[PDB]
Amino acid sequence: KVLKGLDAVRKRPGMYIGDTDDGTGLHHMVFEVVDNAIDEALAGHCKEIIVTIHADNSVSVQDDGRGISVVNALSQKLELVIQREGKIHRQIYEHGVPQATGTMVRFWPSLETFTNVTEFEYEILAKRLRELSFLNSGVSIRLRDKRDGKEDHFHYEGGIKAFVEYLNKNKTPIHPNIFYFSTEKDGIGVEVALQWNDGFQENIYCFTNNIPQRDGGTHLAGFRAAMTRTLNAYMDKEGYSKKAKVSATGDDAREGLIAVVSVKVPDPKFSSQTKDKLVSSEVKSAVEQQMNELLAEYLLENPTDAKIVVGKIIDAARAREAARRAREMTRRKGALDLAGLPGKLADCQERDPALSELYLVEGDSAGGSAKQGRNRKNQAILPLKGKILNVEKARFDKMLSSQEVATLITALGCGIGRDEYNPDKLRYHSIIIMTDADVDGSHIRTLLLTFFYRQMPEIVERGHVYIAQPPLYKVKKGKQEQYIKDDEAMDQYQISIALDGATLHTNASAPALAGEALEKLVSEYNATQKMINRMERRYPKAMLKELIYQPTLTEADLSDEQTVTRWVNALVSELNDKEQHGSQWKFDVHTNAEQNLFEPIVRVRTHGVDTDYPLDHEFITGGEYRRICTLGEKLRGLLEEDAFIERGERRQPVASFEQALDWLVKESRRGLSIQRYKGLGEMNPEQLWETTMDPESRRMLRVTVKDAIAADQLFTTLMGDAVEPRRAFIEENALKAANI
DNA sequence: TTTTTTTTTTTTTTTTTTTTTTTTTTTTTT
DNA sequence: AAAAAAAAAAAAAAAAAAAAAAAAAAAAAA
Repeated sequence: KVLKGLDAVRKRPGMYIGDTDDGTGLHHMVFEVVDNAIDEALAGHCKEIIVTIHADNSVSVQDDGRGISVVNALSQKLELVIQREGKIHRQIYEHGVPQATGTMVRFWPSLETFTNVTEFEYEILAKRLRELSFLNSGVSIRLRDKRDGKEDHFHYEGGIKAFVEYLNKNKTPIHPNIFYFSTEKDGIGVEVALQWNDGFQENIYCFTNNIPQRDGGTHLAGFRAAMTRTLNAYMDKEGYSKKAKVSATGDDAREGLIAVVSVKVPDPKFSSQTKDKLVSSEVKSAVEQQMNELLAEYLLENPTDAKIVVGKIIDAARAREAARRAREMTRRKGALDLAGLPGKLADCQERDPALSELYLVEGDSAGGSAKQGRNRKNQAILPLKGKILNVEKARFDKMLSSQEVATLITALGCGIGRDEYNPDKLRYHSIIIMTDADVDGSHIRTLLLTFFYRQMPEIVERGHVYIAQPPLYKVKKGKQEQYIKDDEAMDQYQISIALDGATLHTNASAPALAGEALEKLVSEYNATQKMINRMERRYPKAMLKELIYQPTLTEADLSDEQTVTRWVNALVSELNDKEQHGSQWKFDVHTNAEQNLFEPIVRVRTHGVDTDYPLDHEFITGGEYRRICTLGEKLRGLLEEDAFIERGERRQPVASFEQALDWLVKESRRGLSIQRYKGLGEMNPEQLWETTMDPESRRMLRVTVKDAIAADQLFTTLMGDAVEPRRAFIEENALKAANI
């Protein structure tokens, strides 16, 4: 029982602990023990964790809590001495084989499993322990490197303030005070800290239950939104912006910012098993509210620092203003005066171009949805009418449509005629093509790009044209919510939910596989399945799927006639056993006298139609078979007889990776609910503001021309009158997609 | 100071138009 | 002869208007 699990862990140590070649497994074991010690300490029982690095390639972690397995299997020895109630009890585990106020565990890593990294780099351990000391306020950590004689004492009662001070010790902080708080509201404990510096670089560090988040997350978005809102409100109230004659925006307060954000959710939800991005919906609101209150309170309390921060922000805003191109003010449509603009236009209030935007939307319903949710000061909306003229196919004199005339009038380039064209009189220096997220939205985007590239080439060159990316799907699982752009992102999200909070055990008594390793296995499986589906015309799906689990057939096996017969006979017998349809599989071997190779053939009789699928020499080294062999080598022995999986409460014995994946997906899609938006008229205006109108949470794309000649050729082929180059291009791309 | 006709509800009855995309023909224009 | 331009077949994206039927307020003719 226990020995089976220990041997299972010992067979594939990289699956459980991580890649041992780079020494990451040893560091992972040390951090696991330190994490257990910190978990004991968080219950208010331990206060010192003396981590000693010995000279015999071993490390011991002391604990002072209440006190009294992957680590036992990989470790060749374990020294567990529990000092409880005035008693000392010693137990020694040797490869998980036992021989008979916390503990010191002096684990011995087995040199067989780990390769190329024996000794521990104490700088990495020191960095991680210092980070944990900052995160865990009032928790002493003692590093003791005995081999080199060095020692250290990481102990900071401030915590996040100490983290900010450590980050800013080498840099030049701009003001002495450090904003901080550790308020907790409805269980979402939030800790934030701030200190600007003269480096004009942004560095915001995010943590979630003492786990770093590389790619930000909901806490990062809430922090940024709260900071921008509070600083803008302070600027507007005190009137420093009017004296500066410039409006501060995002990426100016954030410029030259050092901050740390730490959260502790009871049930966190991440985008993947790497936990590099938090996607928990509830975390944003608490961070936003606490920042909105307390940062404003700090600004009121510290007017000396507020002046310096406002001065730096004004300097950044002045630099950004100076970087802009020369321009002039322009009349805007208003209640008193219309200035000869279209009725459908909903113009803004800011007369200055380069502080205004135009959203080109697909219709009147999307127009109303965007008009209800926007910023009236900056953003203007010009709703089109469905699909517009293809100016490439159409004549120049055919451009007398109300749709294109409305677009020409609002931009006021006067591009009609090719005589009054003047991009210097452009009314908006940010033209945004906010079409629907669906296929016809993409087509209308292409038509608008043709209009802008052909009729207004300098507007595209100067970078005024932008593309919005509104979401197509909204997915909800009770409290959780997300916005998804494409079906590929939908598939990735479905995989992430399937692997969310689930454990796979090779044996009945064995530990769970690592989340990263399981994600890599599932990614390999999905890639191979996609390749097999692409190969479905050439060969049957059943034979290709069965080739994964069979032994690999190398070129040396081809020369031996008996080996090929045994291999193909085993393959066909396995196919016949696992057959749920009327297909009848039979084997044959064809002998080439030229090359002395006995190639196999797998005859099939499906639906009464007999067919032969010879696996020639090309297929053995055809590239796809290499991928099949690699996945087979990965998946030979990841499922014993008593394998099972779990998703927390529920359990399921399994016998194949297909069964486990299907069960995981089926449990993923239990509470799921997808809302597909068939254009912006189906989104609420608040949803439009959150996703793709707010500059804080915007995701745009500048249209640029890398090559003029290649762009012209592509436009003429895809959008010209001649159909044959278009058909050839589409067929070539279809074949390219079908092939690797 | 007085008629008269015009706007607005909210349920009813009615219709109308503009583009994309590919073959194939028919005009018409040189 | 030759090129260019318009129309129509079928699925897609967009939208536009005319009147009844009461009350009650403007905003001009008289």
